[PDB]
Amino acid sequence: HKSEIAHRFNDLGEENFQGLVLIAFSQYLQQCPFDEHVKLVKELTEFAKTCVADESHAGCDKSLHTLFGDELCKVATLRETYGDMADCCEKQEPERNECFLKHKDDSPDLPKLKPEPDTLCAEFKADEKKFWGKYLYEVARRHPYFYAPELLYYANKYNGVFQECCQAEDKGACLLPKIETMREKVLASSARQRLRCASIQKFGERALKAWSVARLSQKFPKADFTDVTKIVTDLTKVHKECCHGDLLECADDRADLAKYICDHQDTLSSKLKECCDKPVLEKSHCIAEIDKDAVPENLPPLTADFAEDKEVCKNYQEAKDVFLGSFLYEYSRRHPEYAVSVLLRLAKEYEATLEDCCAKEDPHACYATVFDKLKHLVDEPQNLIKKNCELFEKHGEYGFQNALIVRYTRKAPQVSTPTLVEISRSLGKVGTKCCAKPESERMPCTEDYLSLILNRLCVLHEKTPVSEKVTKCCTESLVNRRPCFSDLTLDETYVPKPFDGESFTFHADICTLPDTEKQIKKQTALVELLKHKPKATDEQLKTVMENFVAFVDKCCAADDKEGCFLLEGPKLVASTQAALA
Ligand code: PRO
Ligand code: PRO
Repeated sequence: HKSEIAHRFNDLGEENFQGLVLIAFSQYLQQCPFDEHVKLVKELTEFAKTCVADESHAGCDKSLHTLFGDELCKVATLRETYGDMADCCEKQEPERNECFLKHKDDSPDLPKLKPEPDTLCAEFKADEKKFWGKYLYEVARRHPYFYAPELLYYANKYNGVFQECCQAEDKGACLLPKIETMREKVLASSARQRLRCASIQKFGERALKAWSVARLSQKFPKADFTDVTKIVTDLTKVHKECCHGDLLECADDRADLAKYICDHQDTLSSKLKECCDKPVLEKSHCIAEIDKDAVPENLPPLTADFAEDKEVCKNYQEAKDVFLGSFLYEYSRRHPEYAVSVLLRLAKEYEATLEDCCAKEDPHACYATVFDKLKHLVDEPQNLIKKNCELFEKHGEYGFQNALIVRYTRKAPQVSTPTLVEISRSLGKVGTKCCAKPESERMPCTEDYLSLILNRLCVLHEKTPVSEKVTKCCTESLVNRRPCFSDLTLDETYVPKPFDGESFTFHADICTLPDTEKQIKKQTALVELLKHKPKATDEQLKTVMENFVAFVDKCCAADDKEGCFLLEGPKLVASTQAALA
């Protein structure tokens, strides 16, 4: 189209248009305040509108990378706030856009948000619009790769929370669960996009194509390899656009593809029609989290075409990727009960087998027992799952998190305490999310969550790396990632660097803090505990813990509280090191 900025503006409409641009500024300039971004955003909103009314106008044919970038440039505090990011502005497109993206901070250390029901309802009634885009600021800046069309849907679900709720009699009781459920779903969607972008970047497009193949085949097991491949081809393009910070394109192509899929409903899945009349964003979200359709009844056994045919090697040498793309679709549309990562890992084994049989005298011999060999690859990861859930059953989440602290602290004690804690506290939650569903959802569940939390870890680590073992697992095949991390053992090499003089001691804030912060506080002790003596007994650990709990209990029940903590504090530091040797 002859003016892009305005091509897009009619394409999306003033609201989602302004959404998207604010998301783009807030992911560029994570540290600039929200009124700053509110301005940069109406200037390009005005200018856009101009290119709607006089398309030949001065500057309308420009690209968005020059248009956006042109405004990052009139943010005078780029040195102060982002260092050499202001050097970015000096450069020409496409380098200035190359450079701005570098400065994306995956771990921005801004204040966690404590939702206060009366302040938020007051903010909401006072300014609906500013409230909405405030939610877009907050999430987007803490989550610089958040899926932009998806963000806009959640801002919409968010404000509609403050719509149902601020009204009601007990405001808090109405708000607080709903915004907490929504907060979990948001974080989840944030990790999954973050997984996509780090796949595109550390591992090549194709690698991501496999994921969308097996996952999309599981959802629409009644559609073509052709058809599937077609969507996966537009999906990949959307997803690429976002991660590159081309949000407008992104949402627009996600719009088209959703049209497209809703157009081909029966060819794909009975389920689509539910989704197919909701407006663009509720439509796009519904389709993406859409239910697994059921496999058609009379499909032939995988064994014919991949294990008994005698043209299996020939096929496999003429068109490897195709044959293995087709195996992946074929295997996938058939086992909705398997973790996407597991399938790929099955795909890979199948491959390495053919790579070995197809060179024998009798390949058909060597390879006709493949699917059996593959049925057993699933049962060991199942082993871990179930063991990890029992552990969670007998201990409950907080207990289970503390076991994961212990384990993983030992694996990688050079990793930072915040990271071991966040990572360990989320591995705890998977216990809650998954352990209870019927197994036909369980394994996908657990492995879904695993992949997102490991990829979280990997993204923090590559920012400031401190474990070779860690960098390895992060940096080989995604498909081997949980394996590698599950196989890690204590760094028999790590020194108990003392972390001494700097000591970890409590104060009376723990009395007042919401239950999770107390946990974080305690867990950070657990970690630093282990960092200082990596060999320490399970029971050793367990008694030391039983004491902090005694210690805070006594001290949160005293009338003067910090006074207690300043008094009996030292004696826990003595009590503990002798416990330790
Ligand atoms: O929220 C809205 O709908 C207004 C109109 C477009 C930009 N903001
Ligand atoms: O997209 C992929 O290929 C990786 C491997 C399994 C999990 N996801």
